[PDB]
Amino acid sequence: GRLIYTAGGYFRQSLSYLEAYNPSDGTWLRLADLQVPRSGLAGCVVGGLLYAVGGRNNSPDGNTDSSALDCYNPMTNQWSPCAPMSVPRNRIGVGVIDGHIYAVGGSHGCIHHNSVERYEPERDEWHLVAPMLTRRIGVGVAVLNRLLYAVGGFDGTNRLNSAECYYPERNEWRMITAMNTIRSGAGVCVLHNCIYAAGGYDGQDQLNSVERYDVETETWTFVAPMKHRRSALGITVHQGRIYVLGGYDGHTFLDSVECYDPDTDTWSEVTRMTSGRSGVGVAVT
Ligand SMILES: CCn1nnc2c(C)c([C@@H](CC(=O)O)c3cc(C)c4c(c3)CN(C(=O)c3ccccc3)CC4)ccc21
Ligand SMILES: CCn1nnc2c(C)c([C@@H](CC(=O)O)c3cc(C)c4c(c3)CN(C(=O)c3ccccc3)CC4)ccc21
Repeated sequence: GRLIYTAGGYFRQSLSYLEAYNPSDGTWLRLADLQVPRSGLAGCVVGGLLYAVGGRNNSPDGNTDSSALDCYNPMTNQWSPCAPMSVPRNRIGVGVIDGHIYAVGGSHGCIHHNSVERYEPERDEWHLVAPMLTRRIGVGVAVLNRLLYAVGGFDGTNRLNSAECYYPERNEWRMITAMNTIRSGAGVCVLHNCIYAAGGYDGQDQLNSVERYDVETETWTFVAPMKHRRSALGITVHQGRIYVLGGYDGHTFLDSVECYDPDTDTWSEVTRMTSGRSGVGVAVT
């Protein structure tokens, strides 16, 4: 069975946890620790392997934004380092197209990147591609029909309702329809020809609203809100349902996991993580 993996995150410090949840029976497994605890990273899968990308580490000697790429093999339960990105990218978004990892935005200190770079596993090589139109940290990324979408985030001054799409065959970005809501640190994923944006932070509060972009109509419409407001949450899709994991609600680091059913337009709470955390990377394989 496929498992939902959560890597790293934040709870009083950057975290090294790697854990996997099995939807078939509701159980959690603890797996090999990340070599370097990191919050604000992103996860993805290529070839059955989990990659942990970017983020930020806390150490007694100081806090550091990360250019790291590390790969986890579920069959050996081992992490291995990969080539680093061109720049540190904390509060990064990532998506996969044609077995290549795209690292989007994020920050390095005061620098809010608009740059984007692409990793080819077979060559362990990163190279820059065309930059986004907007600098975006805390950006949510998903892939649909071999196009890469960058949704929301923070540009250094404003949290954003804008979104843009990258066309790999043209090496160009173009804006898409803006969301109804300003969101940084939203959960962004793809289900049945729509891009969902769940929760996030607007500069004032963490959100429970959820909206989705239908790729045919190019329109964003609200669906049912999550039971718990949350920003900096993990998200993925498994067997036709969205799972949101953890995050921050302004008062606590959440352990809640909710699952959205599009046919009934309902969220339900399905499990709790073994401890509350925000800023995780999540993927399924
Ligand atoms: C700008 C770059 N960046 N990226 N990520 C950043 C993070 C994770 C922080 C940290 C601090 C740091 O590691 O330095 C951070 C950020 C916030 C917003 C809070 C806490 C810690 C610690 N909190 C608590 O325990 C808490 C929360 C609720 C109730 C009780 C305790 C308070 C909220 C700062 C800067 C970062
Ligand atoms: C404090 C008010 N607040 N609430 N939620 C907040 C969020 C989403 C942000 C954005 C950045 C922004 O809009 O500038 C943001 C976006 C992401 C993806 C991450 C963090 C921060 C920092 N990371 C954390 O684990 C984290 C998040 C919140 C609290 C503690 C740790 C890592 C990941 C800022 C500020 C916010």
